[PDB]
Amino acid sequence: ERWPEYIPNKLPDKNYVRVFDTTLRDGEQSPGAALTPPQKIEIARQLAKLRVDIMEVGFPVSSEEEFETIQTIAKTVGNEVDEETGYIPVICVIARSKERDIKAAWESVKYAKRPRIVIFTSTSDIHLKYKLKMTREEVVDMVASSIRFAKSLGFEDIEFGCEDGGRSDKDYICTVFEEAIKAGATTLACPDTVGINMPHEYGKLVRYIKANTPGIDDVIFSAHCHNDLGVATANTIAGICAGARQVEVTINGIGERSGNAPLEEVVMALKCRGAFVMGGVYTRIDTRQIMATSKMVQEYTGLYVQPHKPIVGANCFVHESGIHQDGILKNRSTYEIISPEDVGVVKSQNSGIVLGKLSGRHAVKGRLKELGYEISDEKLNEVFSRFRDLTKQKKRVTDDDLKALVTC
Amino acid sequence: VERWPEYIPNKLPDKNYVRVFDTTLRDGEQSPGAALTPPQKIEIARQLAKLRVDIMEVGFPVSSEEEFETIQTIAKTVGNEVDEETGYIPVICVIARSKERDIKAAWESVKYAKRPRIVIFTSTSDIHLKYKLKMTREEVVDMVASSIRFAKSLGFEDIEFGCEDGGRSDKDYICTVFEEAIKAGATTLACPDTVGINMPHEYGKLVRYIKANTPGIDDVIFSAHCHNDLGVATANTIAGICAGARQVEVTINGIGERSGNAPLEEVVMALKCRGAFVMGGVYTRIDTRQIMATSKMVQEYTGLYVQPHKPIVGANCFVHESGIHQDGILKNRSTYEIISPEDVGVVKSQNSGIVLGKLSGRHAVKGRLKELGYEISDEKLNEVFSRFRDLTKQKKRVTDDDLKALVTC
Ligand SMILES: CC(C)(COP(=O)(O)OP(=O)(O)OC[C@H]1O[C@@H](n2cnc3c(N)ncnc32)[C@H](O)[C@@H]1OP(=O)(O)O)[C@@H](O)C(=O)NCCC(=O)NCCS
Ligand SMILES: CC(C)(COP(=O)(O)OP(=O)(O)OC[C@H]1O[C@@H](n2cnc3c(N)ncnc32)[C@H](O)[C@@H]1OP(=O)(O)O)[C@@H](O)C(=O)NCCC(=O)NCCS
Ligand SMILES: CSCCC(=O)C(=O)O
Ligand SMILES: CSCCC(=O)C(=O)O
Ligand SMILES: [Mn+2]
Ligand SMILES: [Mn+2]
Ligand SMILES: [Mn+2]
Repeated sequence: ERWPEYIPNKLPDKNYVRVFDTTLRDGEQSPGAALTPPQKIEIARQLAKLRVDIMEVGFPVSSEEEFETIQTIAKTVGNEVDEETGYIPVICVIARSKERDIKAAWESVKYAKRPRIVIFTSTSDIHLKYKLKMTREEVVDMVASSIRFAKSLGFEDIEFGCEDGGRSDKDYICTVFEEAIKAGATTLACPDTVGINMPHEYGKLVRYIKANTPGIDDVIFSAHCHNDLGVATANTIAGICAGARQVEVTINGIGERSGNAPLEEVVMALKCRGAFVMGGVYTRIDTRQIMATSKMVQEYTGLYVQPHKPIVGANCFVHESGIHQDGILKNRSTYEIISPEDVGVVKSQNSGIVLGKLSGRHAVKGRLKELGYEISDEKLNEVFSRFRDLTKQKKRVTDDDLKALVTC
Repeated sequence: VERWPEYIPNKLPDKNYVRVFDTTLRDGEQSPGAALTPPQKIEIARQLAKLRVDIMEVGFPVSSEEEFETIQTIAKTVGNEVDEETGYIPVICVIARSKERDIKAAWESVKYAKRPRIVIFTSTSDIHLKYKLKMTREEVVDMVASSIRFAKSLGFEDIEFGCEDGGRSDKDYICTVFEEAIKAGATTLACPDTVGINMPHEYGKLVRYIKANTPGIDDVIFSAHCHNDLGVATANTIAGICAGARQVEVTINGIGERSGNAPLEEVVMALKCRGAFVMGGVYTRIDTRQIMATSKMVQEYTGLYVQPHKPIVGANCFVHESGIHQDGILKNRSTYEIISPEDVGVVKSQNSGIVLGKLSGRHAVKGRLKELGYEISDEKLNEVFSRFRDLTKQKKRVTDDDLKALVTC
């Protein structure tokens, strides 16, 4: 019940998975998702209520307003200790491997009790050729010296990520990571920045890096996956199975292009399946805060999730097809694997049964009973026939529609 | 490789062909609120044929007289339209419980199609048998077997059997049920993760086990059918394939029960991008240029619209607002895009997909200004950029008109 002590490069046991939320950074990079300072601050406070281990709250060098907003979060959310449990979020900020960015990071985040910096540098041939116009040797010197610089400013909690790692040569990643560790990194991330990897391929990559990098046993490996081919969550899981013990996620999966790995999906996969098919890995997210966090982020960024969005979509605990309605009414475990209380979803007024074209007699019978009707089996068949006629005219049959079928 | 192979229900022309089984018009329509009119179904079926799906499952004919008639029309029209130059014609598929009324309705509705198929499904998990069917394992095996024989006696030669809730069923019981299904006449076997509980390594292990332990299963096609309740439907489908499945059951936009089915566009484009490099050569024959037209049609008719970050077909997939990503894209698109938007039916985006907002950078602003005919000094650019930073506090999206004001202040 009490929170483990925080050591940047070590975890209390072999199953703890740190949840690193970057809704306020990678998530805000989604087109149309820019947030005002009060919105970022309210979201950060709610991410602490969700009990994320780390929240990455912005990019200090980007602007005065970003710099000042981070300071405010570092001074407030970053110093608020949960009295009973001692939970304190890590406040993280991102920087390119440049002195200007890194100085902006220290000066904005140093007020937090647990400040962290992420320094990122591209390692892929494509980025080195077209983006940075640097050689592999130059990139290694820049990674190491930027990390030494962050350490000289006062950082002890330093994360390094090889941008576009998913398209980087696996042995060059180990070389960079090895120098990153020697220079002071306590967490290493290998992001699939462009969302190209398949889960077995990403897991294979993580496993290889952890087998072939000197010193890497004594730092935390972090998965950071993007969703361009629809597998960000599974890539994250595969990273965990390959030995990653931090995962970087956003609320609702917002982020660049097709987004990041959704927090609520990675966290609920571990919650449902971690003990059974994943060797006992777990997080300490308070999953009952998921829906409140999802709703706040949707309203502030303006990116609303589709009806079939996992965990927090409108349709996740709703059933319209007769055979599924019938099973749910017999026992909800027939077609639901999660209890909605666990993710903050208020319980269905109607048990999640909605009536439409494809509904069955058990559903219709069930609803009529709720509305106070004691109808015989023959009368049910007559009402159901008229209910079917009605679904050609209207898409959703309301309680009042149902009452008129009986009454009229 | 331009002509489609001859269609044999239980065989494929090579070890790498993956049949795409679209169930947008049946499992997808079961989404709360997604019910479709008959003309909407028919039009979507015609569009699925242009997408070149191998099989389209078009509905549940016992469900209603209207569903029955819609299916007949599709089977008579779309189900009989051959592209002579390539040999392409879709399989028209309908679903039935393991009940004689359902299967009789299936046959009477789809028999008109040139290639009719039926899916019979029966639960096999302990939870479903206990609480839903109230049946023993021996009852279920007998029901599976006699239902497939019955389907065969009506005229069905192309028969798929699915074990509902296979993701929570005992692996050896599935093998037992599948083995009786094969003997009865099934030519495809699906192991659905009906409730979306499996992780990818787990669904892959299950498929490998079934394929290694079921007598006769080498001579039928194995089909993955995965739901998205934990966000891994697409990945589970790919683990299915890596494990030996050579049919995938998908829906456009991933619509379906609860959190949906495996999105067709994601599975197909994953195979297009990666199949030859890390998946041993598996491939589909989908015309991916029809993805966006199909996505928009299904969205409009079901009413289920995709979020901005929906893969492949979302509004943000080929759009860049952050300065460093913009700078990368303007230097070379492959820095941050792995897919060409025209490959999936997308038009190539306004202003190279560079949109200006709070997090944009100077290269983006400079490039958008150049597009408008303004070449300015670096000093002038930095002055413009400071005013840009101020403007994004008042206006979320900076337009060409805004830029004109900014550079002429
Ligand atoms: C098919 C349909 C007409 C059945 O309507 P119904 O007779 O009123 O019965 P319900 O919808 O309430 O469905 C439950 C009945 O089917 C039984 N059943 C469910 N799945 C079954 C399966 N594979 N095999 C055999 N029986 C099954 C159920 O146990 C129940 O019957 P029972 O309680 O007498 O045992 C109606 O459900 C419908 O129109 N469905 C369209 C979409 C859908 O329901 N399911 C989509 C999955 S294919
Ligand atoms: C950071 C920021 C102020 C830079 O603004 P800028 O000076 O106008 O430069 P641009 O954004 O147009 O282009 C990026 C520049 O940084 C370089 N760069 C990109 N990644 C880098 C990295 N790890 N390390 C060092 N340099 C990097 C780029 O090459 C380019 O510089 P160059 O062409 O001179 O070599 C601006 O991009 C910004 O505000 N970004 C916020 C969101 C974002 O860009 N990225 C978020 C993901 S971390
Ligand atoms: C540690 S990753 C930082 C850059 C990033 O967000 C990405 O590469 O996707
Ligand atoms: C061929 S299996 C079809 C049954 C189904 O839709 C499911 O179990 O999800
Ligand atoms: Mn990222
Ligand atoms: Mn023709
Ligand atoms: Mn299904």
